[PDB]
Amino acid sequence: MTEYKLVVVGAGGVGKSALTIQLIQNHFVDDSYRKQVVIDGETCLLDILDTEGQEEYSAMRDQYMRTGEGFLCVFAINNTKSFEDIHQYREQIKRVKDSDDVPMVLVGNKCDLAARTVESRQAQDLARSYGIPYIETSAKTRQGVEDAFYTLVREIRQH
Ligand SMILES: Nc1nc2c(ncn2[C@@H]2O[C@H](COP(=O)(O)OP(=O)(O)NP(=O)(O)O)[C@@H](O)[C@H]2O)c(=O)[nH]1
Ligand SMILES: [Mg+2]
Repeated sequence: MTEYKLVVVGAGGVGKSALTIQLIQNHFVDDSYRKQVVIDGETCLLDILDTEGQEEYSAMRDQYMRTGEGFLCVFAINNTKSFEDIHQYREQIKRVKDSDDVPMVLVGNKCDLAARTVESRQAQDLARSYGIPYIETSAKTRQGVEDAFYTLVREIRQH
């Protein structure tokens, strides 16, 4: 069966681990993660690398990242700086993979929260300028969680 190596990147505290744990174990929180799912009738194995938001420079984090086939770029909708940093993570991904066209999905997490600081429209405009999908998610309520990982799989299938 096909294996997709997905990797979740973004600034610290945006919910990368929470999104991974909700998808894999189905509980909001507050190792290595693998799961066998069915996406558009196709049974497949998702292997998720959950990453740290800062790490100076490590050729081993670079090498581990380079193994990924698709990337969730996560910011948090009540963290304006996390949204401003998205560009840096896309640059790192491009660099690590030597490609300007890596399967990618922009993810605005914590959409259960009120008093957001980043409007949907800013992220949509950014994603549509990158030509990648934009999904809003909540690891608490689970809205969007499977949407973002499965959409990223679809970005890989259709690459
Ligand atoms: N309300 C709410 N809180 C969330 C959501 N996702 C994560 N959080 C909270 O935000 C905090 C950070 O989550 P975490 O998953 O650790 O983020 P991270 O990006 O993995 N952090 P790190 O980069 O340091 O590993 C936790 O308290 C977590 O419960 C969400 O969708 N909604
Ligand atoms: Mg984490």
